[PDB]
Amino acid sequence: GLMQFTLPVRLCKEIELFHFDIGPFENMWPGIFVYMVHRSCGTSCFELEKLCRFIMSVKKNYRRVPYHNWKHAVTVAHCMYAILQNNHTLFTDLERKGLLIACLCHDLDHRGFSNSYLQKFDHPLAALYSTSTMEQHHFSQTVSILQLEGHNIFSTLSSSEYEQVLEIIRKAIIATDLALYFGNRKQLEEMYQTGSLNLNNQSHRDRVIGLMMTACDLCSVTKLWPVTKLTANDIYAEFWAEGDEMKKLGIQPIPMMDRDKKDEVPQGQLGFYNAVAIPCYTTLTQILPPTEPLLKACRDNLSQWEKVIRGEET
Ligand SMILES: Cc1nc(C)n2nc(CCc3nc(N4CCCC4)nn3C)nc2c1C
Ligand SMILES: [Mg+2]
Ligand SMILES: [Zn+2]
Repeated sequence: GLMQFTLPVRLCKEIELFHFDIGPFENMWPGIFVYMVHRSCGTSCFELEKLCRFIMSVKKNYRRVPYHNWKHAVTVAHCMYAILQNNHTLFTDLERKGLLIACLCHDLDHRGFSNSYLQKFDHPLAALYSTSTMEQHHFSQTVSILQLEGHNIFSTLSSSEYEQVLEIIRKAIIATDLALYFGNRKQLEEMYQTGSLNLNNQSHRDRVIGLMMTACDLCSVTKLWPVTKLTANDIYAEFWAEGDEMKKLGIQPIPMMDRDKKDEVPQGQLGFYNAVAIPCYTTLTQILPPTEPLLKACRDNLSQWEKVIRGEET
């Protein structure tokens, strides 16, 4: 009850910044997450014994793939934590509680393959969930873990608060399907510019939380250049394994997934920073001004990729 989680001084200070890296020591990731729920939500948000058991069941249900792993989960929750702490008063007690859990859970039981590969392989999950295949699976895994005995961290919510938090988490996890991002951001763009955007409109909050989710999910483009560059190696290690598997099914993969196109990674990052990342953090900064450092960091990492193409490297 009187039990504060603390971190060493360099972490205590640097965790409050958008560009924090959670480091290579796996056994500290859970302490980092609990520290962020305590500071973001309060020490009374969750019963500690249930939270610890939930965290550890969540961890056990991430797989040892190069990118979509436990490290990605805690990285995406840390970005959400930075967004919530820099916009403290825009969000409900239920949103603060639900969104950090959403981020920890958002890639539960990922196998290192896109929705596309599931559909072309004809994986059972693709018959059960025709669109946002892995994302419906991720939410479904969250609900399973919440139903294990001693794991309902939401046990002290009312019946209707419980349904509202599970609904925030479901929409939050669905929005990490980058196929849904383009339309969501277009609509947020136009609503902000015509002045229609209204944070009391529940379906407007929905779109805004959806964009925050895309921002946190892509936050590897907002880190120090060495973290950005080394994560990109993990990201392509999955995409090229998928490409390999596509060729095994008799199908030319898209260039993004073809390891024969290593040479063009720099230009593919440019495309990605211009088509996805910059627009994402641009719209998020307009809507929530205190998230600007994500935009500025993204812009800095785009310059680093231009530098790689030009022969300077950094
Ligand atoms: C955080 C993050 N999240 C996602 C989903 N991605 N996706 C990428 C691939 C971008 C890409 N590469 C290529 N090819 C074309 C030929 C060689 C490379 N084309 N495109 C578009 N990078 C990221 C990052 C950094
Ligand atoms: Mg995902
Ligand atoms: Zn993700």
